[PDB]
Amino acid sequence: TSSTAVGFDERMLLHSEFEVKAQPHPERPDRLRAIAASLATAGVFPGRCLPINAREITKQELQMVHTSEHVDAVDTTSQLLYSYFTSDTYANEYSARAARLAAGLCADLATDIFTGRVKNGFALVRPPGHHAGVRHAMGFCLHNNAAVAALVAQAAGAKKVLIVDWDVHHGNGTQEIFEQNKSVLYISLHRHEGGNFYPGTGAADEVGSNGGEGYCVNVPWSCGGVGDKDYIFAFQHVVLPIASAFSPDFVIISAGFDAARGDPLGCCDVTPAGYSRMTQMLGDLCGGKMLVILEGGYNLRSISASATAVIKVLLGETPSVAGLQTVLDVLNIQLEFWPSLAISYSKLLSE
Amino acid sequence: SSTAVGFDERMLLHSEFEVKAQPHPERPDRLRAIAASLATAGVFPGRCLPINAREITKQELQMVHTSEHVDAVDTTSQLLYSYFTSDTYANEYSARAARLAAGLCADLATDIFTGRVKNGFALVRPPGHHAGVRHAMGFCLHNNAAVAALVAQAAGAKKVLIVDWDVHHGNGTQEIFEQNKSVLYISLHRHEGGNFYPGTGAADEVGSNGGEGYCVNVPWSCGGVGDKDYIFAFQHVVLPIASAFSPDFVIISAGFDAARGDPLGCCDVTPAGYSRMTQMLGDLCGGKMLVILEGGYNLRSISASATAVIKVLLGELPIATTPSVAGLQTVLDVLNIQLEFWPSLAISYSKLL
Amino acid sequence: ATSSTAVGFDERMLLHSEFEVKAQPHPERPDRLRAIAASLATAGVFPGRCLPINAREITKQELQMVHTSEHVDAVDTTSQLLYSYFTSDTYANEYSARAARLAAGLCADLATDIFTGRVKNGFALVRPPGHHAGVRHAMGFCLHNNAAVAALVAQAAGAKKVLIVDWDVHHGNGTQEIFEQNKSVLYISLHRHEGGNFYPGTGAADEVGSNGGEGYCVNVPWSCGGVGDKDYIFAFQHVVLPIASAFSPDFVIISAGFDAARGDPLGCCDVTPAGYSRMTQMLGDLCGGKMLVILEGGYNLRSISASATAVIKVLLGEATTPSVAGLQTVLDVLNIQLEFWPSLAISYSKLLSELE
Amino acid sequence: TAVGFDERMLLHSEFEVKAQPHPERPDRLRAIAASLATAGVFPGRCLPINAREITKQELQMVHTSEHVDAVDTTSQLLYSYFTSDTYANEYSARAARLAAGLCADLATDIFTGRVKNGFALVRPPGHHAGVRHAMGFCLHNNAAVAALVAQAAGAKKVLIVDWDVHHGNGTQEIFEQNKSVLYISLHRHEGGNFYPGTGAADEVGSNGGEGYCVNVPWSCGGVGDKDYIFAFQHVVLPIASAFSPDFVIISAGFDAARGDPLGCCDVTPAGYSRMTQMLGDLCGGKMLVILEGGYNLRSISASATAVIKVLLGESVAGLQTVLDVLNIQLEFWPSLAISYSKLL
Ligand SMILES: [K+]
Ligand SMILES: [K+]
Ligand SMILES: [K+]
Ligand SMILES: [K+]
Ligand SMILES: [Zn+2]
Ligand SMILES: [Zn+2]
Ligand SMILES: [Zn+2]
Ligand SMILES: [Zn+2]
Repeated sequence: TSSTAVGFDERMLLHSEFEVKAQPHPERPDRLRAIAASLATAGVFPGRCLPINAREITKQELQMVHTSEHVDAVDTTSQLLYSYFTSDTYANEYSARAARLAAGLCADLATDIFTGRVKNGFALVRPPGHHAGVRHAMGFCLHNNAAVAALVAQAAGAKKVLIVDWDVHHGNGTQEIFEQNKSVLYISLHRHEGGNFYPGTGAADEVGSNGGEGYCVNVPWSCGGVGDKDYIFAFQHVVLPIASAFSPDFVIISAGFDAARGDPLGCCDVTPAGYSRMTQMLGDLCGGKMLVILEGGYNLRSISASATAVIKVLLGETPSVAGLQTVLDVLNIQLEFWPSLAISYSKLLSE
Repeated sequence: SSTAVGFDERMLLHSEFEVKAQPHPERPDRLRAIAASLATAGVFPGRCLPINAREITKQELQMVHTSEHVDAVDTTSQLLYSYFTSDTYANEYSARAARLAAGLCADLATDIFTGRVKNGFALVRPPGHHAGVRHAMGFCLHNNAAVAALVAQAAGAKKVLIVDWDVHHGNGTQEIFEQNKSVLYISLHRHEGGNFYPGTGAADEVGSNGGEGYCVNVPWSCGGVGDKDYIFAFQHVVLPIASAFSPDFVIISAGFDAARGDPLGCCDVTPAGYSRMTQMLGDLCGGKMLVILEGGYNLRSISASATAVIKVLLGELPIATTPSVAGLQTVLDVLNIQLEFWPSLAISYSKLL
Repeated sequence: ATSSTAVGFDERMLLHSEFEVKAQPHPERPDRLRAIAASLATAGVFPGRCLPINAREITKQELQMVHTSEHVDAVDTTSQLLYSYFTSDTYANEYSARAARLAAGLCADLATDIFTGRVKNGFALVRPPGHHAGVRHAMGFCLHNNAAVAALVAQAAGAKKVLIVDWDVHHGNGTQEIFEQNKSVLYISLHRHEGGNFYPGTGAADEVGSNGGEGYCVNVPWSCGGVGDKDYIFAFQHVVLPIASAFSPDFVIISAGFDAARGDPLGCCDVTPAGYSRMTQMLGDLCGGKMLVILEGGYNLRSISASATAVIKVLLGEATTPSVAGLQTVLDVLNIQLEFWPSLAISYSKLLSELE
Repeated sequence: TAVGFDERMLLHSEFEVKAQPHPERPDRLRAIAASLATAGVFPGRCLPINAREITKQELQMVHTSEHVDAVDTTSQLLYSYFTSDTYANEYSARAARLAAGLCADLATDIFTGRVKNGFALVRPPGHHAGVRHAMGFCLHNNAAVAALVAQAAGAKKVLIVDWDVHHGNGTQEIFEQNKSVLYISLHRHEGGNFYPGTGAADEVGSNGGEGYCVNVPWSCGGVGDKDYIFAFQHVVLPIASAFSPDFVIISAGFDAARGDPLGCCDVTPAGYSRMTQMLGDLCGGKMLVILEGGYNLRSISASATAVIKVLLGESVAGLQTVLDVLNIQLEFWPSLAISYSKLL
């Protein structure tokens, strides 16, 4: 009831690119191995954290998010030697089961957390999810785990779900899924560089559409490598004020760790202290009840320390000019939708 | 009365996407080169009827393949690229290309058998004869020849002949018809005791249960086989057994990779050899036959060989009369095995000069 | 013998071959050495205008200057299997480990004898090739990185600055990986690239090295196929030789693939023996003709025999306008490498002085 | 009754689909686990053991270090072949380590009385792997590893009964000189032309262990239930009774079954089940049964289930073969005259 659960299963290590290559793919089984070994050594998991049984998600639960076409396509890759949905998104014959285990782990953690069987949880899962849209696998992602968790939670009775995506890349897949949706609030912080950073989506004025306006909040950095001070600042002035006004029943963190110091893809500078602080800050919205789902993150040392710092928080254990400009531009846009941001607006204006 | 040619430019879209050190030999230029050479010869378009190209249906493919196999192939249209085996690729256009290739074969068989046209040539890719009941392999997605055979039977053909002169044994075709006697499968191919791809099709792989003797494998033991050995095997094995079978419908799996200059087959069949082989089979069903493209990887060789074959389908120095020692021994080994199922060969087999 | 050319060769390198029956033969095959050796014998070049050198298997200690212990153990273990695959295109049979070790051994001993002056220069007639093998992995038909081994062996024998020029039509992703952070080794590679749609996909013009290695990997990537002599000569005049002259190496290695040759089925380019001759002679300027030439790729038997004989004649002492695509490649490389080789400003001005 | 199983042994397979697909394939374990599931056990009546990877120290009681190192370096390759017909992929080394670890942990538990008996439902098979060679689809010799692990737990005398349709040339080679292990093999032999062409009738042990390898080489194909039970009551059980073993291992292949495409013999689940009951007389039904070959999916599911039930509760050409064995073996087994007399 007050415990932290970790969702993990070794069959997700079977998803990998087919052979060794001149340029090996950064999304690789060692990511989970390195985190799992560092949680073992710390006594965090196994140990202080509870395991949950790993279940393959059902097609019916996936179709709350994805078309039946996309689910069948992913499943059928199990009969091919290897395949690519896009140039950067691979599958082997074991990838469909891995993806069903990642989504099933997220689904069950989301149910367990929201209905109060456990306090909070970390889905230590592969492949990542937040670039998978309604009908397209891309950006290393096969099914959108975070969006599945949100809809499993809603189905269990959550009216308002918040997703915070601190992966260094914009969650184009998640935003597409909840574009016209206002029972889910999507907040993403990500490198953008005027749209030159992959995937080039998620400009600050991409606020949702057609009745969902205001419920997609993009905080897009104009450069790297952004450090802790800019994330905490954006959390104090954008994330927390909007999240508090929205008042969610359920909180999902899309925790990519590719914004960490040392990541070869993100080239940003967030420390474990930064991830720790952001986790604590989000805890005060739902009294420490939250589902943390692994997305990106590619330096084994960096993601091991950052994931350990985050799970320890689950257990209860002055910005740059670029950062100011991003927050300023976000509040200019979101003020029309979140009037309570005026208070934060006047505090920002005082530098 | 006329000759039909089945063709569609959308089969040109199937190609190997992944960057590989060695370029794949099964490539769109194969069809381009043949189409271009037929156009300048004035044969197609021009003298042949260009039938309408239709995608085959799953239900038609399933009288040969499993439902799982058909869904696997169809799903690759949703992937940038994929592999069924390490040498058998697909890109997002491959499923349509394979449906068109099988669909052209299906409709040519129907039109040829029912008399709408006299004969036809399926200018198609990917090839077909390596795909089995369950699996795509050896560059092949669906088995076009097997599909045309079963479509012909559904239209009333009671006895179908498939003669496969691709340099490789059609393991897929034999696996489909291994236990059938309503289809006679005759394959000539380099074999070298199993050391030539794909390693199947020894002289004694004859069929099973209902089907002993309805798979006839003519396996060469070496690799420079020329026209004289092919004509000799045709005179003494193929035509005698096919005539005893007496088919209602004739299919040629016409690979041209035993042709002089082919880099994979390294044999020495010339356009005169392919021409003469087509004429000989033409005397079985009054010139009515479906010729289906399988392999063949040298652009000049397949162009010259496909034109010669099609000119024979249109009504049009000798090949030597003595076979090589290796060719003669191959024919002896085949007759020794097949005489038990085709007693009519005792006539032939007193070839003992 | 100190003014002689040596040729390293051993018939046990011919036993490495593909055992599995495939529809398509593997282009990396024993006939490659056989054709070159027969052609050198016919031309009176070897034997015996050239000296042989005793073949010796490289040691694990020497290979570990470049490769991990586990990669060396992995390659060696293939000698206990009927056949094996490191990747789908990189095979082994029970003789491969010894063959790879002989190839590196010959390169190591040639590099030692050349740099210390026992012989003037040399040609390593070896297989399997090397420049796709990384610190950790065999791939691209290569088991160990022969050229990287020669470079570190020459460094252990006193060479401070080593130049590797790689004119194989493929980019040497493995050599670049090994020396990515190194500046005591300058790696220059010309290769077809086409924006990454050519194997192995690596080696864009802006991949210049990292950490203190910045500027010490120089990639000349062709945007198209069919590249001929005039583009290679043009890129040597304005990119290769200027940078190599500024670096000023104590030891020169040529990763000599001949798969850019006219007739090669894997490169589909058009370099002639005359182009390989001229590129060898130009590189002779840097070093009084003291260089080690190491066979990498090259798959058409007639083309590799002609080109290898022509190159070895130059070791023995024996069109000026680029394509449009060739000019563009050289311009993009100059624009990148100016940050690290400011003396390319001189070559830039000379280049502009000719049109069009 | 325990059952050793782990789904990571399903990862061992050939690299890609081929014209001639390999008969030793993960489906073999999938068919048995299914037929067991429907009649639950399994799972149900039988205990499940935790799967441990055998260690090198245990494997080296049986195999050379040369062999053990070759097998697990294949996890660093895309795919490999030890011989024409013995493949490995990236996962083969772990699968073979799990199969041996399962057999070893059953052998310790069954002998030390922690359970009456057990079935090791394992892939790849073992009985053709010798001291130095992976061959005949086999990477590590599971039966041999179980016998030596049993002895290390104080079992002084171990019997291995091998009714796979092929001779266990690997097992015999490991134990050719040992008399502490009794190896009895029933196999098709046809004068040395049935794979692997070893295991003639006159091929008893050597030299310290002559008479401790007992080969029953069938004349022909189509061997049926009658011949096998005939040889069990005139050869196996007599020689086994004189031996008096502490631990009994069955190398249970099922490629002598009705419909198998490699054996082409006619044994039925009746024969397998009664063969199992007969050996249960010794040691009171305390056996470790280890899956070897058997390639027709429904036959091996039938026969394996027949066998596991028993552990819970529940002629002319074959004639000469038996007397051929008795002529040879009675010199090393005097008690055989009692069974020889019955012929008659
Ligand atoms: K994000
Ligand atoms: K054929
Ligand atoms: K190069
Ligand atoms: K046996
Ligand atoms: Zn990311
Ligand atoms: Zn072919
Ligand atoms: Zn090359
Ligand atoms: Zn067996």
